[PDB]
Amino acid sequence: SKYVKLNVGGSLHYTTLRTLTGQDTMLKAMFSGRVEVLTDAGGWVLIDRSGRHFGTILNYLRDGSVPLPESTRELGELLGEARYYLVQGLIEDCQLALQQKRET
Ligand SMILES: [Cl-]
Repeated sequence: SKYVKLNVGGSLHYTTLRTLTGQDTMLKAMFSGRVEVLTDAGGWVLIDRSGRHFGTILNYLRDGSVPLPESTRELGELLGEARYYLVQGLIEDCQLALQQKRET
């Protein structure tokens, strides 16, 4: 029940530590002391990424699955972040959803 507050490109998020370390992701690396992380005076963990889909990322780490968006752009936007945070399961789902739109 240890909590964490993240500032993802101006997007403010509150989440638990277990969620951030529940899967083998780059976020798990941050909150286990394997990579240098920057924090402001407010105690917010700063991340230089768009937080547009970050809530969706947290849902995947938390629940293990999430309903994906419909448009090819948003799937692309989500896929980009899933790749940045190294969330293997979500990247695959986004890839399958994208190839399904290509058919056709
Ligand atoms: Cl579309």
